Amino acid sequence: SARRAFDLYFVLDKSGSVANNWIEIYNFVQQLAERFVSPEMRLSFIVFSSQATIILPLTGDRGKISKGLEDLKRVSPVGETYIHEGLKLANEQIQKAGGLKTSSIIIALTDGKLDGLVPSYAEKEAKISRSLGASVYAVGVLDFEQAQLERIADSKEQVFPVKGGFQALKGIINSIL
Ligand SMILES: [Cl-]
Ligand SMILES: [Mg+2]
Repeated sequence: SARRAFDLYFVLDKSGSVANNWIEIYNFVQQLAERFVSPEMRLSFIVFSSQATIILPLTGDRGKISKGLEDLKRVSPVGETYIHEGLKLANEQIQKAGGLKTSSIIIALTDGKLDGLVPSYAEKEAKISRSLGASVYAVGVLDFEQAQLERIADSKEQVFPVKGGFQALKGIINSIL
């Protein structure tokens, strides 16, 4: 089919710094998983704090997606911000699904407040994402670090604030196309 199939990987920050704004991260994902969820699309739900976890493996089944959203709702944000581990679990599923032979999109929800080695590990891991043929988007939360999100996303054009709401979602939907 001329219609391009898309694999969407949500890499969600569940650290302590976003604990009071976790509803904003869930709302964005819940809105995106229904407003722009055409057939032949597949989604994955990944969260990260001090450890990364695949809450929803890559699937297009509407039932498992719905149950993945229910699991995101019960998430208790706490811990460090190891976004490279979250990106790494997306890269593992991308390579498994076919790597360069897939059309994979990574959407990271975070405040970009990284510490220690995570800035370099996150930038390196995102380059692995781009080497696998994936397009990386960064959706900033709270008073997010714009410069940090630009060094992770493909460009400043792929960095958007979550406060933009439906307009920001639409901008990301039009950007994916
Ligand atoms: Cl934190
Ligand atoms: Mg954080």
